[PDB]
Amino acid sequence: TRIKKISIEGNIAAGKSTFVNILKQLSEDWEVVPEPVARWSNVQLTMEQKNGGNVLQMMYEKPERWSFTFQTYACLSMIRAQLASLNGKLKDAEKPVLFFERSVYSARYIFASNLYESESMNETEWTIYQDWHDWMNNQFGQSLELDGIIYLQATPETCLHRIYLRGRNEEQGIPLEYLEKLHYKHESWLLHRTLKTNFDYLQEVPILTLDVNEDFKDKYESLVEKVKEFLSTL
Amino acid sequence: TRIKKISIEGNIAAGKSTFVNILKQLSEDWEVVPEPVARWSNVELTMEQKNGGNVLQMMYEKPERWSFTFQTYACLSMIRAQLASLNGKLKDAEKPVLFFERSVYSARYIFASNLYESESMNETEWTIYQDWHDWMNNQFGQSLELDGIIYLQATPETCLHRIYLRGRNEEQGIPLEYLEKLHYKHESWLLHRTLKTNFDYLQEVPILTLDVNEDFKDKYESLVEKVKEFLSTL
Ligand SMILES: O=c1ccn([C@@H]2O[C@H](COP(=O)(O)OP(=O)(O)O)[C@@H](O)[C@H]2O)c(=O)[nH]1
Ligand SMILES: O=c1ccn([C@@H]2O[C@H](COP(=O)(O)OP(=O)(O)O)[C@@H](O)[C@H]2O)c(=O)[nH]1
Ligand SMILES: Cc1cn([C@@H]2C[C@@H](O)[C@H](CO)O2)c(=O)[nH]c1=O
Ligand SMILES: Cc1cn([C@@H]2C[C@@H](O)[C@H](CO)O2)c(=O)[nH]c1=O
Repeated sequence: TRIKKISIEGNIAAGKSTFVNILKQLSEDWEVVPEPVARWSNVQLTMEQKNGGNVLQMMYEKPERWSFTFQTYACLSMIRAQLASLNGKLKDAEKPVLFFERSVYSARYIFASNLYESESMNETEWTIYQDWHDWMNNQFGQSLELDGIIYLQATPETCLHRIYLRGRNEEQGIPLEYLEKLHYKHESWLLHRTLKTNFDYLQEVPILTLDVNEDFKDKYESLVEKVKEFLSTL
Repeated sequence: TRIKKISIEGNIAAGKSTFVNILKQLSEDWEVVPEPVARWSNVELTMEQKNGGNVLQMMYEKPERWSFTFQTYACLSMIRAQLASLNGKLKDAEKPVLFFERSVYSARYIFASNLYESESMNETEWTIYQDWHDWMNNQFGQSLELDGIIYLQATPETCLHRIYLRGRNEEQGIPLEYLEKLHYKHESWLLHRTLKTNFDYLQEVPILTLDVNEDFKDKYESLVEKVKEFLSTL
């Protein structure tokens, strides 16, 4: 595909959304697909939004009951939104790039996995979920396949302070220990590459790692210089 | 696709499995897609049989916990089996017909809808399922639109007797009233055609209704004859 798909990965509150919104305004050839759940949190009634708010809340409230339904619905929504941009926007750009906020791979290997490990999914649920993921991406994950990943690396402490700054009410109870786990998985996947997945191409996929421990809100030029560099090599 | 697609629909124990297996043998040009969920009940490997067998058994003990999960996997199981058969055979057939045991339509508008109406999925589970169902079918199931439907129509009382004939343990407690609901559901969809769906073409699909109250296992020729005539119109 002429559209380059680039995913932006990283822990809770690392600055993935902040970084994606930065990128979007820098190039007519650059488009972004935000992740689904972020929209689910705010208020100020589309169907995905009603479902999404409700299931978000049930998850927070009773994880061992709703993890499966939540993760399945998050992935559907993400896939449908990624496929929709990939089919709709960017059409007359000469070097078009679609940046995904997270990806189906991180959804399964970071989030869905920690849920199985947390006992929030039972064995049957985990394996139903992986099977669905498998079949459905081996139909669709192909036009979805990534040309590269960008890893936004912040420490848990950094990430915890940023949950605080964001101040989203239901998140203020997430403890350090939880982010240390998600941290470890990201490093396992994107740094040490010791993580094994079904998707064989992912082992060779180019990765750019950006340390984002320092606020980059009004000082992000150097990061972007790094991204443009990375993009010219795929 | 060059292959004609015909669903076999009917209340529980109306005889769909039975007929499908008769139809199988009749022509080299006729192939069948079995409905994933009976193989789940009986007592060797398969990850889907293992998953489905657990999910079905969990369904039986606590439907309000497991209905949404069961229905998702049942429906995934269906699309993949109907897509696999669509791809893998009747390539050398002069007059190819693939018979689907049940359909993604009955699974949703008959059975899932029943689970909701019985309070085994809440509104979000049901709204999520419907969203998921539309998309799983729109994006993946476009080659599975039906050319026809064959309705094996039997009285709630035929099916109760047939459930008693089949002697599946779990199923023996099934009441007539459950069957009547499901029967009226079938009647509205396929006879009256008052059941409105989210699938435009379906309102237009030709429907053959067959009386299967009289045993047909050793005496199926007039039934097959009506099938052969029906098919000729399409
Ligand atoms: O360099 C940064 C990165 C982000 N944030 C803040 O950290 C919070 C969470 O960031 P974001 O929503 O981007 O995190 P994500 O969950 O998308 O990774 C937000 O209030 C940001 O404004 C910040 O102040 N400086
Ligand atoms: O004409 C018939 C149809 C079937 N049955 C029996 O009735 C039960 C219900 O049949 P089937 O499994 O085909 O029903 P379905 O798949 O519709 O639930 C089974 O034990 C069949 O062997 C029968 O004795 N005569
Ligand atoms: C994005 C995502 C988040 N989570 C959890 C649930 C979310 O409330 C929180 C960050 O938004 O992390 C998952 O379990 N799976 C996911 O796919
Ligand atoms: C085939 C099927 C069966 N069922 C239920 C599940 C079982 O409790 C019973 C079969 O004996 O019917 C569904 O809810 N949906 C289905 O699609």
